[PDB]
Amino acid sequence: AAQTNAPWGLARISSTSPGTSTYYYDESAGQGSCVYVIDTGIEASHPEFEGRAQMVKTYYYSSRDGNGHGTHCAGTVGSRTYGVAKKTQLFGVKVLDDNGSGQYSTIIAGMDFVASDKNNRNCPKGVVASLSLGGGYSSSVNSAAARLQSSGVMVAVAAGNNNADARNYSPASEPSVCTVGASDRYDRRSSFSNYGSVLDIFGPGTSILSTWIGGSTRSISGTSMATPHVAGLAAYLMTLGKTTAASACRYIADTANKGDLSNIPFGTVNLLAYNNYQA
Repeated sequence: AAQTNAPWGLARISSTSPGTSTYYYDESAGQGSCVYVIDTGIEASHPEFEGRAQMVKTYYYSSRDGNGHGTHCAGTVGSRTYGVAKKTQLFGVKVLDDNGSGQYSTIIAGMDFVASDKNNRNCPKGVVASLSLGGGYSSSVNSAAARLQSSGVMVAVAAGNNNADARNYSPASEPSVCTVGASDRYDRRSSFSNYGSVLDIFGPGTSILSTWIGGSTRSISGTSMATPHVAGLAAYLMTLGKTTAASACRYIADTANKGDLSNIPFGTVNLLAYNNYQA
């Protein structure tokens, strides 16, 4: 299939070269997969989700995304226009309050919830979690991400926006999950993107257009924006039978665009998420 005039990140993840505007993807589109967006929530009513999004858990007085961040990332995972995996099921897990912050304990609880909640859901193609959040290093936060991954969920987390080594951040520094750096539309590492050996993969992260609350749209930058690209790509590749939850991160790394990014410090992978789609 082809989405013309797609946001630059969707185009990028289906192209070997920057600057294109068409998103090429297999029509299966992640149908049969599920992606938990662990974030400020999801405005499930946004038309762009075509009813494929729902709130499943909140850690605050409301399930409403009163911030936008989580609606934005769900949109990049799976909205009709802004989404990588345009037929996936989205489940919202509100671990961040409307100011976008959440205690470590709450984020850990949210991941343990997904590990269990997926057994109540129909996801024949597999289960992804997209974690656009982070804080300082935390062994317990890391372990939570590792459990979620162990439980059979492809976990993707943001490297963090500190222009620093991601080893000092969690869950970015958990080895067993897919830690995602940000690139911009000129195939430069995003100026804010963390880096380091713990990074597994880069995705579009700078000026990413997606859904916003109020049924609106906006463009935001952050590794938190690159993360849902990789999660949607995993859900897409899982639906296509090309990889599994346990292997999707490595599979995406293996099949990535290699060496195309600039300002990747030595010791950090130079790999850009790519769907290798062929009409």
